[PDB]
Amino acid sequence: TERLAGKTALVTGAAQGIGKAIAARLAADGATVIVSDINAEGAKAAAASIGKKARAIAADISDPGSVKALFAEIQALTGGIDILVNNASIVPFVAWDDVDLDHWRKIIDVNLTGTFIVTRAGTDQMRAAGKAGRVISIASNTFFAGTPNMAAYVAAKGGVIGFTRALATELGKYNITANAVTPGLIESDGVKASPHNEAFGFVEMLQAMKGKGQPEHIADVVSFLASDDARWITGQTLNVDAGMVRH
Amino acid sequence: TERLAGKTALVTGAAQGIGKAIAARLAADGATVIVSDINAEGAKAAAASIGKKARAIAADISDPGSVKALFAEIQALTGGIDILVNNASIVPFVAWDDVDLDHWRKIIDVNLTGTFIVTRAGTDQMRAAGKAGRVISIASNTFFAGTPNMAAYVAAKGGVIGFTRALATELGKYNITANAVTPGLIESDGVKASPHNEAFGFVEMLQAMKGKGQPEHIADVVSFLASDDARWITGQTLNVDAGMVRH
Amino acid sequence: TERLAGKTALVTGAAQGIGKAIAARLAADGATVIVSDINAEGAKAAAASIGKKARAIAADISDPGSVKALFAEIQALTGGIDILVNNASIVPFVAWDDVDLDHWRKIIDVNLTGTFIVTRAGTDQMRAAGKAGRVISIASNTFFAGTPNMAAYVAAKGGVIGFTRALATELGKYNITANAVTPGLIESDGVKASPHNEAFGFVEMLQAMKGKGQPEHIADVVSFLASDDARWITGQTLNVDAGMVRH
Amino acid sequence: TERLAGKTALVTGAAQGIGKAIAARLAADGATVIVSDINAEGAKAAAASIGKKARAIAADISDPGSVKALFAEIQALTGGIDILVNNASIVPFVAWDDVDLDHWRKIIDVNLTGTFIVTRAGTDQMRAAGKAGRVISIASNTFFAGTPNMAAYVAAKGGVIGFTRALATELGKYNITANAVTPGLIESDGVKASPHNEAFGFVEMLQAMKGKGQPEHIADVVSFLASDDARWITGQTLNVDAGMVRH
Ligand SMILES: NC(=O)c1ccc[n+]([C@@H]2O[C@H](COP(=O)([O-])OP(=O)(O)OC[C@H]3O[C@@H](n4cnc5c(N)ncnc54)[C@H](O)[C@@H]3O)[C@@H](O)[C@H]2O)c1
Ligand SMILES: NC(=O)c1ccc[n+]([C@@H]2O[C@H](COP(=O)([O-])OP(=O)(O)OC[C@H]3O[C@@H](n4cnc5c(N)ncnc54)[C@H](O)[C@@H]3O)[C@@H](O)[C@H]2O)c1
Ligand SMILES: NC(=O)c1ccc[n+]([C@@H]2O[C@H](COP(=O)([O-])OP(=O)(O)OC[C@H]3O[C@@H](n4cnc5c(N)ncnc54)[C@H](O)[C@@H]3O)[C@@H](O)[C@H]2O)c1
Ligand SMILES: NC(=O)c1ccc[n+]([C@@H]2O[C@H](COP(=O)([O-])OP(=O)(O)OC[C@H]3O[C@@H](n4cnc5c(N)ncnc54)[C@H](O)[C@@H]3O)[C@@H](O)[C@H]2O)c1
Ligand SMILES: Cc1ncc2c(c1O)C(=O)OC2
Ligand SMILES: Cc1ncc2c(c1O)C(=O)OC2
Ligand SMILES: Cc1ncc2c(c1O)C(=O)OC2
Ligand SMILES: Cc1ncc2c(c1O)C(=O)OC2
Repeated sequence: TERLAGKTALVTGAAQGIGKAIAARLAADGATVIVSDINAEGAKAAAASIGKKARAIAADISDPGSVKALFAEIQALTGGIDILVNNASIVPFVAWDDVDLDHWRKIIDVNLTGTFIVTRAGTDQMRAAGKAGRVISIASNTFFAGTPNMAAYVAAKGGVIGFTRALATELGKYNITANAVTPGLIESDGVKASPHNEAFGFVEMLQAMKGKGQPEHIADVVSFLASDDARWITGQTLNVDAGMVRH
Repeated sequence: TERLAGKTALVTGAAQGIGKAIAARLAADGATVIVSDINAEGAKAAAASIGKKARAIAADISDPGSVKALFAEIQALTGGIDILVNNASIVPFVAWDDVDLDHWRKIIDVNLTGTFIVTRAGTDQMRAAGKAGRVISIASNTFFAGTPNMAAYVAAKGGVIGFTRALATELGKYNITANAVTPGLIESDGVKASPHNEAFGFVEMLQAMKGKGQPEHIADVVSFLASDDARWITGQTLNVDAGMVRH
Repeated sequence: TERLAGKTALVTGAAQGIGKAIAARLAADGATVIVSDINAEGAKAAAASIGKKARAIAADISDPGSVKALFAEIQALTGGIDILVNNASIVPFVAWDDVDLDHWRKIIDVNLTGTFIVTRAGTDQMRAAGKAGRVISIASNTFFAGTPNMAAYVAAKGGVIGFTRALATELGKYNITANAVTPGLIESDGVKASPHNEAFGFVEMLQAMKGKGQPEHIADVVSFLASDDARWITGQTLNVDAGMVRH
Repeated sequence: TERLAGKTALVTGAAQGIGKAIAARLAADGATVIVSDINAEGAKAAAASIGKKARAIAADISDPGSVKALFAEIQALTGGIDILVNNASIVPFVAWDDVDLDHWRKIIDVNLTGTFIVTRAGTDQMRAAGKAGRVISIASNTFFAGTPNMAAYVAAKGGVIGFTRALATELGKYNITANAVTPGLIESDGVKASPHNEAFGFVEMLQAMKGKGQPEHIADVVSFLASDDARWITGQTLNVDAGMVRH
């Protein structure tokens, strides 16, 4: 019991929403959890709320130097991560005709390229420390649905799934698995503060089970993927959306 | 875990291999487990290997009367199942030119239709007992790979995935989820006694992770799918094959 | 406009609906087309309606003796098929609680097992002649959507996709390709006469493109799959539904 | 004459390889073809290889100014495109430990962001001209396979698939479809000059049908997707790889 005792997990974007919930669950599982977010004040509050097992370290996942500093600090405090959860992203609501190159570049730079930057450093850290590892990246079921008003975001999330599939092949020899989770619409802090909050009616209509998805619905699946129970799973995408789509 | 304390799980085809391991893990999780198999001697041995949480009840999943008797005995003993694992199947090795109608019908009748027979009765039992429930069906990653020497089997397993997707839609309103697992090649009792045993070299070379797949690799994933951690997952297929294919 | 000159194509279930439209297009492409249906009078009428090189031969795809007779007559009339289109199926509307074993068996027997019976005989006929043929099976996008009121049908169509993937592997060495098409809701004769006709409003609203799907939408895709332009495609499923789902 | 008579198709990266083959086939189908490549002299040479129906216009797809100038010229020559084929990309061979941020950014910038830049301008041009349109983007079956030595490329191609699915939803109302093709390994000019040339043994081993994939294998499928026969297909990905993977 406390299956993650002695393990260190980094969760990016963990100041609020799904990321905070993931960090809370991994901490309850026994892990030392690094709560990282570009919002430093938010990260501090999130780590404090989780208690004990959690430490806040601010980072911008799109900034290579910021990420290098993040991992240097983790190495000094813990000896290196065992588990990486790529959760940070911008979740936009943008009409197609408002998707210009500036918007596109920003979404790709954070959501896709930031994910690479963090994964590059994190898996290099696992390997240097001789740790079997787990990479878990939060994508989105919009990749399956073709959801409107998010074109750059859907592209970036498809990139995260592609990256995951290739990464699994590259890292298997190091005993590191790489999987993705595709949440459906979740009632996170960020969604409640955006026009996506108005999408619950349509989404629930398409779900096989009713109710608004919650951050804990995703956190509890990430817990499984971080555990030894998922040791034979790599390169896969697990869709968690009460059945809005079927993968 | 004990997370399944007070729950009842039926595992079909549990005399040996993957089914036995699934039964063993669900019992370790705390469930009362019904070990069912057409091989009554084997079911008895498997239940004895697991201990007091397991009870052997023989059944042929393709025989509606045999299945009715199975569920009547489960109802009398436990008040009804909470969890159904559809694991029973024939795993053939048959060259395409040896796939005649007799062979086709037999594989379809057990692997696909038997799965319906058991699921019909089992989910009706859950509903009658006002139980939230979990249906978990073992398919095969051959559905993704188009593996040779198993044509009727691959068809049947595609049918199980299709059935799972429709069932998730039909049963969501009764708080019952329906998911599938696709194992890759697993060193089960049945595989070891078949020409499929010689596929391990080629499969392991195509895997991202090293090693021959084991029954426990699948059992531990079914544990997750039977748990509350998977409560927001329905209609989905989780591929467990050390990366031979990517889903 | 004559790319199929010299080729012979068999289309099952071709008395009406999608089947007839497929037969009509392949005939326009220049092929000798065998219009086959369990409705013997209907098969004759549709072949006469198409004219060109169309000929009718009645058959029940679920009856191996009937199919044997079908292929004997085809061999005698044409020298054997180059192209097989598995289109015949029963399209039910049945509430889940009305899906009993009798219903399930019938749908699996015709839609899945009938597809095997025809494919067994048809691809054997191709091979006997040394032809680099084409197997194209009509499945359904309900396999992706988990559509309600069709549980046995969705299972059968998943079986057809599984069968297709395995068959591509088995027959590639004989230069025979095997692919599947998944239509969305189509305004066929059969659909117009069923409660499925009422699904058009919901379906069109979920489609990316406007309009009710027509049999010719599917026929024109099957034409491509039967042509040399599709020569490098095998084992694949092409979804044709104006974007209701994304495959 | 000629399915695409009166139509204008732009093919990017068309100086050599698959792009040249696509441009050639669309010209044979009757379209006026804009042969575009970052290699200006290469674009001129390829247009000359096609003949009177081709016009060469140089452009770097990753450069917004270059792409806008490309479309400004097309508008003056033809009144605007009906068909866009996003074919330009870098196809790298790079060991995982050589995948650094500079490499990642370059691949994403050209293969994914360039695809957006061209599609943004191209579909805006279709709409301004009041033309029903077809967008066809060339991805890669590495997205399905998780192919090694190409990690950024696999991510970028996953992005193209995601983008395609969202774009279909955004543009259906304007009667523009958007689909993707995933080629398997193809003996293109570019592959012949790279370490991927050494992959044919392994790839052919996994293929259901034997032989090295050729540019025409892809061109002939793109022809179908550009035609009216594909009018009911949008948001889909068509895999063209002699069965190396099954989609
Ligand atoms: N909520 C949903 O409906 C939904 C659905 C599918 C997928 N997702 C994914 O789940 C993840 C979390 O989503 P959420 O709804 O909880 O988001 P949220 O907006 O509530 O929180 C996102 C967090 O990420 C942080 N962040 C943003 N950019 C960052 C960067 N450059 N570096 C470090 N941190 C950064 C923010 O500060 C914020 O704390 C995201 O990957 C999102 O794409 C969400
Ligand atoms: N082992 C693998 O490589 C592999 C891979 C993918 C999927 N699977 C699936 O996993 C499941 C278990 O596989 P396994 O390798 O452990 O099989 P196995 O051959 O070792 O055991 C199968 C059990 O099912 C029972 N059974 C067969 N027909 C039955 C029927 N009519 N009614 C009741 N019981 C019946 C047998 O008696 C046997 O005890 C099957 O569904 C199989 O299709 C196995
Ligand atoms: N129409 C749709 O919305 C739709 C959607 C997805 C898939 N499909 C598939 O398309 C195919 C054609 O459907 P349709 O709507 O044109 O059907 P339809 O009902 O209009 O026509 C089907 C034809 O098949 C024949 N048939 C039935 N059982 C047969 C058997 N045992 N042997 C030989 N022939 C038999 C019937 O006589 C009929 O002529 C089917 O495979 C169906 O599952 C249809
Ligand atoms: N060849 C394969 O095995 C294979 C497999 C799967 C997918 N693909 C995809 O097919 C497409 C064509 O591949 P190919 O093998 O024919 O490539 P190739 O290398 O032979 O030709 C690529 C062409 O694109 C041009 N190009 C590169 N960057 C450009 C840019 N910034 N702007 C404009 N043009 C640019 C090059 O000048 C070249 O003429 C690519 O999208 C590739 O990813 C190829
Ligand atoms: C189905 C769905 N709807 C809205 C949103 C998402 C989603 O997956 C998402 O990831 O961000 C917003
Ligand atoms: C990859 C693979 N190889 C062999 C077998 C299976 C499989 O999935 C299977 O389910 O039964 C035998
Ligand atoms: C989406 C959808 N709706 C209704 C029907 C089908 C379908 O695919 C089908 O194949 O038969 C009826
Ligand atoms: C299977 C496969 N092998 C090598 C390559 C590709 C591919 O799809 C590709 O797109 O570029 C190189």
